[PDB]
Amino acid sequence: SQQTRVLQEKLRKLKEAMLCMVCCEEEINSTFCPCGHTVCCESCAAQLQSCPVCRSRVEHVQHVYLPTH
Amino acid sequence: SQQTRVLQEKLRKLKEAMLCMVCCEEEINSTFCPCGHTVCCESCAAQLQSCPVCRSRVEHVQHVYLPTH
Ligand SMILES: Cn1ccc(C(=O)NC[C@@H]2CCCO2)n1
Ligand SMILES: Cn1ccc(C(=O)NC[C@@H]2CCCO2)n1
Ligand SMILES: Cn1ccc(C(=O)NC[C@@H]2CCCO2)n1
Ligand SMILES: [Zn+2]
Ligand SMILES: [Zn+2]
Ligand SMILES: [Zn+2]
Ligand SMILES: [Zn+2]
Repeated sequence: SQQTRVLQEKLRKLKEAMLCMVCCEEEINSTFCPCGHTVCCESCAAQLQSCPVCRSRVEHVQHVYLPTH
Repeated sequence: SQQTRVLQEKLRKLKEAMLCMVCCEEEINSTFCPCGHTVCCESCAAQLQSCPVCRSRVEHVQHVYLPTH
């Protein structure tokens, strides 16, 4: 029904929000520290000097294990 | 249809996986460092000396800003 299409769209949008903002292909699993923005996969987070969201200096990257993974 | 019910169940399970594993009421927004398990809201994470998934000592809690929030 039309309700099935509405739920499919909500599911798709939630799943897309869990994907890396740089490559759009891999799951987010890395946090820029200390700012806390958690928006990249490990490969994309590895060479960034500053956060792509807030421009804060990246002191290090923390790997995250999420129950949605 | 029956697919509306199946999609409603998938959406609910994905949303539940984003909720704190301890209080079951607030969104996950905190990482236990250094292990990386990201399973709690800030209130439950502040009260735990050991990670509830792997039992490693919590050296500190990193707040995470996620696009799914
Ligand atoms: C971050 N974001 C939003 C939407 C998408 C997306 O549709 N990406 C396409 C690829 C194809 C294989 C994995 O997703 N990514
Ligand atoms: C008979 N039954 C048991 C569970 C459901 C169900 O989840 N229905 C889908 C709902 C209706 C509102 C849109 O999603 N139906
Ligand atoms: C972690 N988790 C799994 C399922 C649930 C759950 O159903 N929680 C109930 C509360 C009521 C207000 C917010 O969710 N939580
Ligand atoms: Zn990436
Ligand atoms: Zn940032
Ligand atoms: Zn909690
Ligand atoms: Zn742990």
